Amino acid sequence: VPVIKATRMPHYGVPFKPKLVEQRQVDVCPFSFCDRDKERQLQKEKRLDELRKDEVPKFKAQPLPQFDNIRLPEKKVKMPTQQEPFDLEIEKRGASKLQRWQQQIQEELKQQKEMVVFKARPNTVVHQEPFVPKKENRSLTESLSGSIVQEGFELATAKRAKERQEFDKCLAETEAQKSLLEEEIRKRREEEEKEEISQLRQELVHKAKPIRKYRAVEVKASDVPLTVPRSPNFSDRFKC
Repeated sequence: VPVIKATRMPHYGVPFKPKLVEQRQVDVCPFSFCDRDKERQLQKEKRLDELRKDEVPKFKAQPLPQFDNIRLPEKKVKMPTQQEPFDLEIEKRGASKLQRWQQQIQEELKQQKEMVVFKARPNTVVHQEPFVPKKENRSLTESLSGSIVQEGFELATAKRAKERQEFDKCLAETEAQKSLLEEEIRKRREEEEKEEISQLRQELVHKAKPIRKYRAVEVKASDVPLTVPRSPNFSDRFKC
């Protein structure tokens, strides 16, 4: 079944892709934060803190950490990922490709910027990708709580000033609802065109190795562009 409820261990090197992340439905997919971060733990946790560069998000992206979140040790990629563009969290490849990473995990979301920002300070680990509270969304204090200094959905420092009255206290949690869901799901409620944008419009997101990322045929997925698995140490494409 396409369910997260993933075991803790290296993200890209934890159960990868049964198919879809936990639900595959904005109504029964918590990346909400009334009190459902607890299941969501899995997604948030893995790359953030210690791997504090640019959150490879709490995946509302492709399935439970399949390729996403921390780094991939050479002794953990015992089993291969199923279907993905990149499994570039990969110490070789990936972490190097990590600059290129920014395009796919970002671009499926309209907003994008220098992610090897939003984790280099106190709670700036809540960009519209890692977005949840608790110890991280302490607000947007005074000197260095990490306002999202980068923009989070809106929630960068200075991008408080005009917005503050309707913004923070009232809209910020509802802001959070549109946030994370908007990223990779990119749907909100209607318009499936918003989804499958990662491949289709311009986003020559990863020119890596030709990926039949051409999900326009086995559109039966989720949050991930139906991408053929990236090849590891085989020159021949993983297809054959």
